[PDB]
Amino acid sequence: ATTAKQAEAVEDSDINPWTGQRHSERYFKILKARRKLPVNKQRQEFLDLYHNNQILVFVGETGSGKTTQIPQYVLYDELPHQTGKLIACTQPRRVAAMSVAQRVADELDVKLGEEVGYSIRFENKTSSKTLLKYMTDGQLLREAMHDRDMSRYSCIILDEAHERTLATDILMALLKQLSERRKDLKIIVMSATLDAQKFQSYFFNAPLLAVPGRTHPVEIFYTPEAERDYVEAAIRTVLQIHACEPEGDILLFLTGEEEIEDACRRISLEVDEMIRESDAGPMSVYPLYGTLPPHQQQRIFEKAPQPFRPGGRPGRKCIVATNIAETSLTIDGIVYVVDPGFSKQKIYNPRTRVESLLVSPISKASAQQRAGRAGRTRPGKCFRLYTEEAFKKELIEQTYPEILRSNLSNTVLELKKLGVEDLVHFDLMDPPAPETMMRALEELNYLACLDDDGELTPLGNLASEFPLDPALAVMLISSPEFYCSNEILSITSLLSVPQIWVRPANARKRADEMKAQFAHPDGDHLTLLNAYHAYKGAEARGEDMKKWCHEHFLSYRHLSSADNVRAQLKKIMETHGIELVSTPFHDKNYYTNIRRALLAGFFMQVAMRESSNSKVYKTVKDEQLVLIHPSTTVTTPYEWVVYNEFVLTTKQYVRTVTNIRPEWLLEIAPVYYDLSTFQKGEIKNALTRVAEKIRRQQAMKAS
Ligand SMILES: Nc1ncnc2c1ncn2[C@@H]1O[C@H](COP(=O)(O)OP(=O)(O)O)[C@@H](O)[C@H]1O
Ligand code: BEF
Ligand SMILES: [Cl-]
Ligand SMILES: [Cl-]
Ligand SMILES: [Cl-]
Ligand SMILES: [Cl-]
Ligand SMILES: [Mg+2]
Repeated sequence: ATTAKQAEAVEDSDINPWTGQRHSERYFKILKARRKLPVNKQRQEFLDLYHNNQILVFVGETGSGKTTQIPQYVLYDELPHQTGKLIACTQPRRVAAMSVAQRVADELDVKLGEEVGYSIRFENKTSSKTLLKYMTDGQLLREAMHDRDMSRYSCIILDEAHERTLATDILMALLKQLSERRKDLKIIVMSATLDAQKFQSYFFNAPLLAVPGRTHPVEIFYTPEAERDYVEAAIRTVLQIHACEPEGDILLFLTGEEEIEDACRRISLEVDEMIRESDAGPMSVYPLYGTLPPHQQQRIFEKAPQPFRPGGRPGRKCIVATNIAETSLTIDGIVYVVDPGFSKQKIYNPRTRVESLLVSPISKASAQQRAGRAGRTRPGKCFRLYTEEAFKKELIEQTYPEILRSNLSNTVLELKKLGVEDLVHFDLMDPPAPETMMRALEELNYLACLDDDGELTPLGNLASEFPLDPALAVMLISSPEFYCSNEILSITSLLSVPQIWVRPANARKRADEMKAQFAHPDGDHLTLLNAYHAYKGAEARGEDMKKWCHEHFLSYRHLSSADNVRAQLKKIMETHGIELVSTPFHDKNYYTNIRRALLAGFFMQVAMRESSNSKVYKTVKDEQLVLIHPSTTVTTPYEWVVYNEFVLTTKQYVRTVTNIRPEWLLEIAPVYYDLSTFQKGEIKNALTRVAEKIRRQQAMKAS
């Protein structure tokens, strides 16, 4: 009922309608600038759509005014309805939510934390006055876990929806479901780099509002030939920009903390050289990555240094960041973007059930976002450190959905916590294949994380609290019953990261020698345990651990990761009251306890020797024929083994293997190894003979 014209008349008022205070002069300067933005040209057109459709897809160039202006339009449109509900707008990163919340607070001439606020994990900058809240996807999902209808919100705006992250996809599915339940909820989906028709079609053929035009141009430059060392090329480019180009700050995208710190060091040294030798201007260098404290991350916004003298070469700021700065941000002063074209992206190893990070080429959408960090408040330039043909033909359009690159059992437990009942038909934008989902559900049911009705069990609920493959979580939770929760804590942590063994082709012998120091003849899990213990022991002596790992042919990266994970898991166990126990090393049962404890998590990954006449084993699951992997430390594999990994190469192997006793299977997983209903075959026969041996032995003793 209220038009863009009426709203504009209210915005022009001397009085702030939200607070009753006089509007400041800064407010009016900002308003004057705001009304020149592309999106403004279609405000009414937006309102119309917003009025006549529950869900709409909104696309417009980077910097066109989506994130700052659309929620304010909605704000002016919504609150006469007296609903007492909020408008939510989700950003990919916390620094983005905070930054844009401060900006919009400025635009509305209110205090941040009051009428405009933000919500991120560990910090809720909102109050009773809050009408518009910027938050992360994850935060909104965490709220959705306690409020399935999301009753606090009248409108939810999924920003940067092109980022197919786990949180984004799950949110989109939940919201698509909820839109059928709540007709008083509005949903806006927006991005500059979106597959519009895909998203429209997904949201019940929602309408599209497409806004043309850029505030400022961004000139794109490509390299004439490919260059392998992207770090050196990036540093060289930054230095050349500082030496030759006019005033303007630089945003360089790199892939990780260590790389970024090293690059910052090198850049700073070279800059010092240029200064003392060639009258170059000063340049401040800011690292930016996720493990930095958020308020320390906000340091990237401070002003570049002044020139050394009047008429001197410009002072400059250089931000060296991960894709934490790829979207959403307006860093005023930025003129140059340097895009090497790489980022750390999640991969999932289905044989080891391990999620890790791999430096990979970015998508076209990501490149466009990165470039879009410039051309917001002034013209910009983007130096892509790759050829135009490599952009046009080698880069994928959109990054593959994270849900298809993640541990699906984990995701399933999370979805159960979110109130999702039918997972087989859960309408994701890009669902895993029905068989993959069925496999996850099957495994979780056997692990007793889901009951036979498919409902979450207390064990499943507790397991979901751990950043682990659910089998590992169940193993850890169960470990106090085997009197070895410290060792299982360690082993779980190690099994949550990639292989720690390093075996270069030119030094394999030496590698083997070092590995021999940790080798346990009864199990690879125990060898892992030993390696970790040696690592911590060397660390306690105060040794250089990068050096130590290098000389022992162990991965410092993965061991360090596992150590951090262990700390986290320990904290969680202590929070939920799980006992942290160790059996004295010289106890007769010390190793048998641990070997038994493995079966609480891996009773479904067990293999039986076919004959004494051969070295072939058959897996309990799917009856596969395998060999024990030749990298094992198990010198004489038992008739029964537990294994971590199925390996398919020239031959079929099981890798990371520990000797077990068959009676342990019947004791520890009696429901799975229920012989009255177990599959007929040689494995069932062997287990039947084991059970009968135990029975005969007990009947005789009882007599
Ligand atoms: N913190 C800020 N400082 C200065 N100008 C800003 C700031 N945030 C936004 N702007 C101006 O408003 C424009 C729109 O920003 P935004 O709404 O974030 O665009 P989009 O979400 O479409 O990328 C920017 O291009 C810039 O001109
Ligand atoms: F599309 Be914008 F840069 F958030
Ligand atoms: Cl974040
Ligand atoms: Cl967060
Ligand atoms: Cl600094
Ligand atoms: Cl990061
Ligand atoms: Mg935006």
